[PDB]
Amino acid sequence: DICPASEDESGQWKNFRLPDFVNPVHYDLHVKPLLEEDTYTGTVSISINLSAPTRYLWLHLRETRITRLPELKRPSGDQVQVRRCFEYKKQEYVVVEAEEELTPSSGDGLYLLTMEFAGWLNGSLVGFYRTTYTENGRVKSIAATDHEPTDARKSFPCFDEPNKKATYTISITHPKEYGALSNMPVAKEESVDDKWTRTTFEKSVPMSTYLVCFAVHQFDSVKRISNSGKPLTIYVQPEQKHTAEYAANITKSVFDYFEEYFAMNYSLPKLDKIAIPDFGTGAMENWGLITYRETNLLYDPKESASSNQQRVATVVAHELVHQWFGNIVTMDWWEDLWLNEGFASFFEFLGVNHAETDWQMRDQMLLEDVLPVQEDDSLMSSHPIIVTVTTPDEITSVFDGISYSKGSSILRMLEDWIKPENFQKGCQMYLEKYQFKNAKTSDFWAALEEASRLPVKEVMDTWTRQMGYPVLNVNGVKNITQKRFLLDPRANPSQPPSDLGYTWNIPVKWTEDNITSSVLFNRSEKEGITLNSGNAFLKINPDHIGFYRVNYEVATWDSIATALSLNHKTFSSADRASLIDDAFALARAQLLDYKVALNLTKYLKREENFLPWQRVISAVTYIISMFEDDKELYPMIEEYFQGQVKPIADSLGWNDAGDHVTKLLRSSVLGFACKMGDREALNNASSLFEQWLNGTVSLPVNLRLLVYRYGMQNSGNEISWNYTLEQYQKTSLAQEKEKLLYGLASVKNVTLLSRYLDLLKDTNLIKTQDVFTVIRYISYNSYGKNMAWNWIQLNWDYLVNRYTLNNRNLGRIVTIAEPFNTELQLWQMESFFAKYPQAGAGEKPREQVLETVKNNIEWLKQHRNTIREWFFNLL
Ligand SMILES: *[C@@H]1O[C@H](CO)[C@@H](O[C@@H]2O[C@H](CO)[C@@H](O[C@@H]3O[C@H](CO)[C@@H](O)[C@H](O)[C@H]3NC(C)=O)[C@H](O)[C@H]2NC(C)=O)[C@H](O)[C@H]1NC(C)=O
Ligand SMILES: *[C@@H]1O[C@H](CO)[C@@H](O[C@@H]2O[C@H](CO)[C@@H](O[C@@H]3O[C@H](CO)[C@@H](O)[C@H](O)[C@H]3NC(C)=O)[C@H](O)[C@H]2NC(C)=O)[C@H](O)[C@H]1NC(C)=O
Ligand SMILES: *[C@@H]1O[C@H](CO)[C@@H](O[C@@H]2O[C@H](CO)[C@@H](O)[C@H](O)[C@H]2NC(C)=O)[C@H](O)[C@H]1NC(C)=O
Ligand SMILES: *[C@@H]1O[C@H](CO)[C@@H](O[C@@H]2O[C@H](CO)[C@@H](O)[C@H](O)[C@H]2NC(C)=O)[C@H](O)[C@H]1NC(C)=O
Ligand SMILES: *[C@@H]1O[C@H](CO)[C@@H](O[C@@H]2O[C@H](CO)[C@@H](O)[C@H](O)[C@H]2NC(C)=O)[C@H](O)[C@H]1NC(C)=O
Ligand SMILES: *[C@@H]1O[C@H](CO)[C@@H](O[C@@H]2O[C@H](CO)[C@@H](O)[C@H](O)[C@H]2NC(C)=O)[C@H](O)[C@H]1NC(C)=O
Ligand SMILES: *[C@@H]1O[C@H](CO)[C@@H](O)[C@H](O)[C@H]1NC(C)=O
Ligand SMILES: *[C@@H]1O[C@H](CO)[C@@H](O)[C@H](O)[C@H]1NC(C)=O
Ligand SMILES: N[C@@H](CC(=O)O)C(=O)O
Ligand SMILES: [Ca+2]
Ligand SMILES: [Zn+2]
Repeated sequence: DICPASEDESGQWKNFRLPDFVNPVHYDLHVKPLLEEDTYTGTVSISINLSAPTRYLWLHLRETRITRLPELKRPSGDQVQVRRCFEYKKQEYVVVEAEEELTPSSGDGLYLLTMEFAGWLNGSLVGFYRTTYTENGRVKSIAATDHEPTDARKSFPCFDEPNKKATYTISITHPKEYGALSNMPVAKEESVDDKWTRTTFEKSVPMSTYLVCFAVHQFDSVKRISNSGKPLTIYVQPEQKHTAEYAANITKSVFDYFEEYFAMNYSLPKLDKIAIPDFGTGAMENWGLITYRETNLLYDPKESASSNQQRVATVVAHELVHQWFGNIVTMDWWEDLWLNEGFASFFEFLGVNHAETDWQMRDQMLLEDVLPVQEDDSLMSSHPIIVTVTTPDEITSVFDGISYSKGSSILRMLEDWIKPENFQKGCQMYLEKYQFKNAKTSDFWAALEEASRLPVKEVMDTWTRQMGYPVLNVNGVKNITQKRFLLDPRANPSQPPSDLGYTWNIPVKWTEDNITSSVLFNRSEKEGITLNSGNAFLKINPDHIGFYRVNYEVATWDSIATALSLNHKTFSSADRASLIDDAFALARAQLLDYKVALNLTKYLKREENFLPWQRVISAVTYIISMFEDDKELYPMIEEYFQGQVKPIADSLGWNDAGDHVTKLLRSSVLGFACKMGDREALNNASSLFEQWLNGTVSLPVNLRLLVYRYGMQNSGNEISWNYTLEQYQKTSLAQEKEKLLYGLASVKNVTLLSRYLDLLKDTNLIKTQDVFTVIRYISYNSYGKNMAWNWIQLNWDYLVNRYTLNNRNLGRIVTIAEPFNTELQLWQMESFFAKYPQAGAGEKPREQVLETVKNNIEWLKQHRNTIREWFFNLL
């Protein structure tokens, strides 16, 4: 109404990107929430460095409206006359037009633009919003922001681009019962009424809009002091105060470690962490005020699993890395997002490894990031690490496996190639150089090239400017050639077009005889290279350190199987996992006969290590799901793999004994036993479940999930379903809540699963943050695979309206269709996608799940008989 929408394209505001010549220096931001009303108002003053003649000034704004006609100042101080304001929806701009036009800011003086705005706190988990929780029977409120990537513009009008760094002084007018937090410490608190307080924070260092954060809360706090002498506090509900302790410990330890590792001081005087009762992502690295989902921050040693403990530790560490990589140095544009996320996903393992020494964290990188993303990046519908993005939906989409996991994986290879010491120093120099500014990928290579003198740009560009990765083909034990690895054998290996033509500069490592050698495999060695006393066995890619797969000659693979059966310890735990992972991926890709891959599983009755079991289970889970409906194959696969885990499942038992990694092993090994239908394992689950239903017995923390799942699956009924639902409401610990939701999703009852799906529309029962988690759990249920799939179709309009097409999690929900493997199911998917063709942030996931389902159909056609023969002949 005041700044009406206009379809006027005839200006520079038609461009997706902000202009080069308008730059913010300082933001004066004031917001006043009306918490009980779900509204807020605010005014913002922005100091602007103008570089070119313009009759129009524009910046980002979404949903939140301008309420007063904005006022502009010249660097001299004079009021500039304003003809009109208008909104341009297509690119999310509010544009104001001066009568006349004005000239560049020449000296130390700047233009000043102030605008008045009003927005909503309800119906959303982005921008500035309010949510509730219960304390001593009273409903309490908390308000916070969440901006990454393009949501700062919902909170307040701003230049919402990562490279438009400005300095911030924030103030909030709030009721006095509430405290206020932001990026910086409190500077002054002044009484407005005897009811309202105005909290003003001290000036920030230069930072990006997406990092700007404020909150209004009535939380308690657990406190720690760094070696720097700076306060590190975690804000937490009084009820949950005891569960903030562990996160407090890790923050201390990892904060102290990183400041020392990066040779650079944390740029702010304090650091705060807070978990919002309803929060849309895992966690957010808002400088000095890191926000969390409760499951990623709050941990109870008496109730939470080792899995949960590691998750809290890892996310906290991840969030800390960002204080350096992301906050101090930011990417210039979202195309270089991996400079934030890859680095965070890499250093997270070093952080936690320092804090928890016997967790074998560096090895766990293989399970968490490397091997899972080698599945992703073997699809045609992957994308290069450096990604072209032209809409907010494309921007948000690239917060994915590639940015995080592949980013992490190629740094891991890079570090090993370049040696840790030099990698460390190179990172420090980069951090020194671009501090409080923005960097491109090219800048990071040059920094490490200064630190090692190795050809970093030349080599790392191949891993970064094209999607995918190579398989090394072994000829004659010693000759290797490279070829792009694709899961679909029919796919065109040259597509989509790449300047580098899908050949890589591969840093290659191998183990001769406990002795390690290194070679860079050059791109232009078109006919391959030869690996430098006379040998009978070459172990290529030790600990799967390089982002590629190795395909040995079939005779070699045969010998590996035999060697595993004789003495499996001949290979390290990591090497076993890697060989198993490669073989099964190769078999999946029709590059190795399945009988050869399956032969590697024969030794398993003697396997006792975490890493090989995890990758075995990953590979079997896929094969088993492809044959779910096959009454001939399934029992045979079940019978075999049941026999292979039985010894380790029996050996570890149903009890929380041993170190961290052992406890993780027990979880997944007992789970697989249950999955494979081991009567004794299932009876343990039922027995414990029955006891838990008696309402006193606290289950062993690392067995709970399994007990809820397989207990409910095997002996669940309405009475125990209702009980479980009550328990979920009653527990304060989010980590327990999440397990109970999985339990509820496990019942073998269409009526009860139907009730559960209906609860998704009930915001008093299922939090907005948990809807997609629940749908995904239900999709795992043998009945619910189809129910969840059908429910998202029937309720698509509802979900879009509730979340918007810009919601990443909504975009991704179609991946519940991944297990599909028939032409009928593919037709359903295509029909539904054609009916709702506006995919938003779901565009990539749609492409990916379609490719996956097409692959599944082909896979069945190619491999059913082969796999059938192997099992039939064996049993
Ligand atoms: C939870 O799972 C446990 C397995 O991990 C079950 O314990 C097993 O019960 C079996 C039957 O009671 C035993 O089988 C016997 O095994 C011995 C070999 O040591 C054989 O001689 C026998 O053929 C066989 N049956 C006999 C002699 O009647 C297992 O030995 C036993 N223990 C282990 C460690 O595997 C639990 O019963 C199960 N708990 C619940 C509540 O179901
Ligand atoms: C690598 O995988 C190979 C291919 O499956 C294995 O070789 C197969 O072993 C089976 C014995 O376990 C044989 O299958 C069947 O054996 C029964 C005996 O009970 C006979 O009746 C069947 O006739 C026979 N099947 C067929 C089709 O003849 C196979 O003889 C054999 N397959 C081949 C092609 O030789 C290897 O053992 C395995 N290598 C390892 C573990 O190192
Ligand atoms: C938050 O609540 C407000 C007010 O209830 C919502 O705006 C209303 O939307 C309904 C239904 O579309 C209309 O009938 C009302 O006239 C609107 N009220 C006002 C004051 O404009 C708003 O949609 C909610 N915000 C979000 C983001 O969902
Ligand atoms: C956080 O750190 C403290 C100290 O570093 C951990 O140690 C506890 O306190 C005493 C003495 O400090 C130790 O002897 C005990 O082993 C610890 N527990 C108890 C109950 O006293 C503490 O465990 C850490 N908090 C966690 C992991 O949540
Ligand atoms: C799934 O759960 C429903 C709900 O408990 C079961 O239906 C109940 O059946 C009993 C008798 O067996 C009746 O007394 C209840 O009134 C029924 N409830 C409802 C809502 O109809 C149903 O039997 C279960 N189905 C399976 C296959 O186990
Ligand atoms: C289990 O929980 C449900 C939900 O609270 C119970 O209540 C019935 O639920 C149906 C819908 O599923 C409603 O239409 C009925 O009005 C509810 N009946 C009431 C409130 O009395 C259900 O009765 C519970 N069953 C058991 C065995 O505890
Ligand atoms: C950096 O940290 C050191 C050691 O903790 C401290 O003494 C110093 O004040 C800091 N220097 C700067 C420039 O921030
Ligand atoms: C491997 O490559 C080298 C040099 O190109 C050649 O001498 C040798 O014959 C090749 N083949 C095998 C099986 O070693
Ligand atoms: N940066 C966030 C993602 C987001 O909030 O969009 C995370 O890593 O959890
Ligand atoms: Ca966000
Ligand atoms: Zn991150």
